[PDB]
Amino acid sequence: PDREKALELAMAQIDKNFGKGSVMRLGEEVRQPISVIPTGSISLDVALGIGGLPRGRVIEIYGPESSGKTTVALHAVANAQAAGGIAAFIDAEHALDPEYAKKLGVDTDSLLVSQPDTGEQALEIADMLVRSGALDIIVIDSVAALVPRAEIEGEMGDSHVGLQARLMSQALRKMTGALNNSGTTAIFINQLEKIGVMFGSPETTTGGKALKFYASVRLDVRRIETLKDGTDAVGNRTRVKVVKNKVSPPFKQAEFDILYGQGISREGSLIDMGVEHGFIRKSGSWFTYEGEQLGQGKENARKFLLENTDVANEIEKKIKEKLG
Ligand SMILES: Nc1ncnc2c1ncn2[C@@H]1O[C@H](COP(=O)(O)OP(=O)(O)O)[C@@H](O)[C@H]1O
Repeated sequence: PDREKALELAMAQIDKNFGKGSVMRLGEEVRQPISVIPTGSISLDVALGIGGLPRGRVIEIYGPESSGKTTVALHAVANAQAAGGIAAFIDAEHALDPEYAKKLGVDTDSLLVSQPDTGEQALEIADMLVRSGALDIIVIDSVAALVPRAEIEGEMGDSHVGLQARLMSQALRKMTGALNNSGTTAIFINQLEKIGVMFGSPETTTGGKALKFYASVRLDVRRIETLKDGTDAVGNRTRVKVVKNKVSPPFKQAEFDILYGQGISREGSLIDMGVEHGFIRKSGSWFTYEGEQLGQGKENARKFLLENTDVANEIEKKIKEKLG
C-alpha cells in the first residue's frame, strides 16, 4: 500500500463528521481514556479494550436469565461507588436483592432505587435524575419491563400497537445528549444469540431497535457452563462477547466465573488471565508465580490470592501493565 494515502485521510473524515470512532480496523490499540469503570473482571476489562466500560455512554447488556448480566451490572456499580460515585437503580422487575449487592461491594444504603409506575415514567425519572450531573452510573433493570402508560392503563395514548419501541427511541434520544455532557454511563439490562446454544435462535430480531443503535457498547452475556466443587453447584462460567464497541474494536471475547452469592471471581479471573500471558506458570498442577508456588488445584489457587491479597494485586498489575 500507498493506497494507505487517501484511506487514512478518509477515515479522518469519517471520524470527523460522524461521531469519533466510526471506522477502525479490528487490529488497533486505541487511545485509552483516563476515566473508565472496571467491570469486575480483568478478562472482560481487556476485551472492552479500555479496561472498563465507557463513561458518558449508554451500554446494553443482554442474554438469557441466569447469565451474568445483573452481577456484571452490580459489579460495574460497586466500583463507581468506590471512587466516590452516586449510582441509581431504576427497577421495573422488582428482583434486586441487597444482601447480594452488598456482598459484591455495593453500598446499598446510598444506592438510589426507583420503582416506576409506567415505562414512560421510568425513563423520565432516569432522565431528569441524570440531567443532575450527580450520578456516575445508572442501571435500568429490564428494557422489556418498561411498559408504555397506554398498554398498562388499558388504553390512553396514540399510534396504537408497537409503541414501547417508540417510547425507547424518543427517550434514548434525549438521554444521549444528557449523558454525553454529564459523564454518566447507563446500563440497560435486556432479558433474552450466544453461539453454542443451538435450537433455532429465538423470534423477531431486536436487541432493542433504538437501543441497538444508541448503545455504544453491547454485551452478549451467556452462561456457557454450570460449575461444581465435588459438593454441589457453586456457580457457573459466563461468556461475554462484545458485539458492539465504538470505543475500541469490537467482537472481543471475555470469559469468567460467577459464584452464587459471591459474584465474579477476580482471583479465578487473574489465574486464567495471568498464565495465558506467561505471567503465571502451570506445571505439575502448580500455578507457581515466578519462583514461588500458589496452589495445587486451581481452586486452592483461587484461594491463595484470596489469602495473599498482596501478591494477587501484583499479578493484576503486571497484566494490565503489559497491555493497557
Ligand atoms: N441472590 C443471589 N444469591 C446467589 N447467587 C446469585 C444471586 N443473584 C444472582 N446470583 C448469581 O448470578 C447468576 C445470574 O446472574 P444475574 O443474577 O446476573 O442474572 P441475569 O444473568 O441478570 O439473569 C446466577 O447463576 C447466580 O450464580
